[PDB]
Amino acid sequence: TQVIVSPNIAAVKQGGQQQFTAYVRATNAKDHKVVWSVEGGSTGTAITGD
Amino acid sequence: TFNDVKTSLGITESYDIVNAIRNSQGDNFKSYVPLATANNVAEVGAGILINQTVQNDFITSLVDRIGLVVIRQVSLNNPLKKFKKGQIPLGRTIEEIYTDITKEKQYDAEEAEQKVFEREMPNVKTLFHERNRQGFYHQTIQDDSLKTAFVSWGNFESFVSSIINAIYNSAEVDEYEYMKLLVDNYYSKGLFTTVKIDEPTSSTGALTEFVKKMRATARKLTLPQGSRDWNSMAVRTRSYMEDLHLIIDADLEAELDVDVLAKAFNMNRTDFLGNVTVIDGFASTGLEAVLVDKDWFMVYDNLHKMETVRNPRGLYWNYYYHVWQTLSVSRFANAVAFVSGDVPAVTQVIVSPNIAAVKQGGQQQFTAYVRATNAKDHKVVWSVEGGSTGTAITGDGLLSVSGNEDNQLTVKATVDIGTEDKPKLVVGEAVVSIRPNNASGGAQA
Amino acid sequence: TFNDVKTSLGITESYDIVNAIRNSQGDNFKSYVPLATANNVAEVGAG
Amino acid sequence: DEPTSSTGALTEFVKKMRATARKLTLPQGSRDWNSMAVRTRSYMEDLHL
Repeated sequence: TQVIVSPNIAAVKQGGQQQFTAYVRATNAKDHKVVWSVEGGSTGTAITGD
Repeated sequence: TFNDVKTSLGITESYDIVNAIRNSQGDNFKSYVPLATANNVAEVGAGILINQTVQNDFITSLVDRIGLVVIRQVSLNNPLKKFKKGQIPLGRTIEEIYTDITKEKQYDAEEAEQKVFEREMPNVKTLFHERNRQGFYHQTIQDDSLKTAFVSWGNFESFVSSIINAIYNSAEVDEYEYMKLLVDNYYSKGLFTTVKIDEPTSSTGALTEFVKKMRATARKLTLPQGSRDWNSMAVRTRSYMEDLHLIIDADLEAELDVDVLAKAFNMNRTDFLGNVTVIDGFASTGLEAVLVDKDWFMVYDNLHKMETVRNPRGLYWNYYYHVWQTLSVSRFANAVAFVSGDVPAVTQVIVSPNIAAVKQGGQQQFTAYVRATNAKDHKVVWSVEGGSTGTAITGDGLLSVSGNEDNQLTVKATVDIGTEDKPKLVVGEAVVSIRPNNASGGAQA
Repeated sequence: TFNDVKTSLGITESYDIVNAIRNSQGDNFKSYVPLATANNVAEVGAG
Repeated sequence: DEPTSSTGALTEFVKKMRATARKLTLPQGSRDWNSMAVRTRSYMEDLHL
């Protein structure tokens, strides 16, 4: 029903990096794949998954 | 320092409350039609994640000014703190020694001529608990940059104080959560004595299906002759019923409390035996609850140090909170796993002395207990790893160390649940080393 | 007298709780990701 | 029947034992209930379920 990406706000240095984590609201007894993405970046600036 | 923030950030509308429905109802949402500002509430009523400088409605270029700051604050506690056995200063490992019973011999006077000084060593299991957890908690308080975000002395000390308790709640949560790993570890390893609770082989009327099993198996742990089959070492231990602690899912306590305890004229005949501690439920799949002795937990403290340092160039404090612990689990204590979902047939195979020092040309008897759910009596295949042509094991686990080895052997007890696949082998193992023998050299016959 | 041995001795395990913790970013295990020393608890703690 | 089958087979098992324990601990005992068919009797404090 909801995916909660946890920190919700980052002020990352140019060049530096940041850890994110996503809480998935499974309403049933399963596990669901998370796909991470970054839109609006330059050439580079990727999120690795995870 | 933001822009273009949509106000619908993490929002997955399962339905749009307005445009799908309230404008178009003819139905159950009719009680919201006489409200007129229902669309202003449906826009920003669930909270707003990112603040926006909203100008005033009547006078633009007047900023709308946050006008109440509440500071939420919670204190977390470890419910499992009563499973700790104190502090270990000056030492790293723990030695846990358990002698158990032996097998009787038949009275025979003819064989007693040569066996008066025959030496039959006791069955002793030993168990070592290393210091595991050595971690610290890191926390900065820039006292000077935070005075920006407050205009009240009073919200500034009600925010600095929460970062203090943020350390003391972080430590107490992982102290809850490390001890909850030891259950999910021990089950993953196959070391829990699996008992199904949600397989009612009976007819209808199985509301108390789990209560009759968790009061029988709770009684079986306390029979004065003891039992072999509740430890992961397969030793004949015993519980005294005052030390039986039952860490239970919160989903499962209400199954007891509703389906059993109401409509119970005599609740002492249907309470769970032993002390009951509710957790939220375990990480493991199908694992509902776990019944253990008080001795099953080998949790110990080593440090609790709060240190601090000041940075004069960054105008801040670091806070370091070191918690060092010895987080361990007695394999000698009874520990029963009340599980629900479908399980393997064999969860553990226990090879009996677990270690040995057998001289070249000597021999050693081995026994494999098989922790099996429903008793298909799985056949055991013995094996030796790391030997030469000489050393072999046969039949009911009788090792024959060759005269020509010096290698540290691995004795296996292979049980195959599986079928035409990459099959399911349940292999228990033991370690045999070898003393050298001056066995007169050369050749024979 | 014993000179080299693994510490997972004898243990035949259903699921491995190192790949259960790390390789499930989904659910049921995310409470154990913020543990720092979870390797030396999960691969020792049984004894 | 089988004392796991239903809650009726549980109850009937509770019926047959309070019946049998009374039959044992009647005075004027029976030649039933032992393997020599001795007319013995028993006492309630002596019965052990």
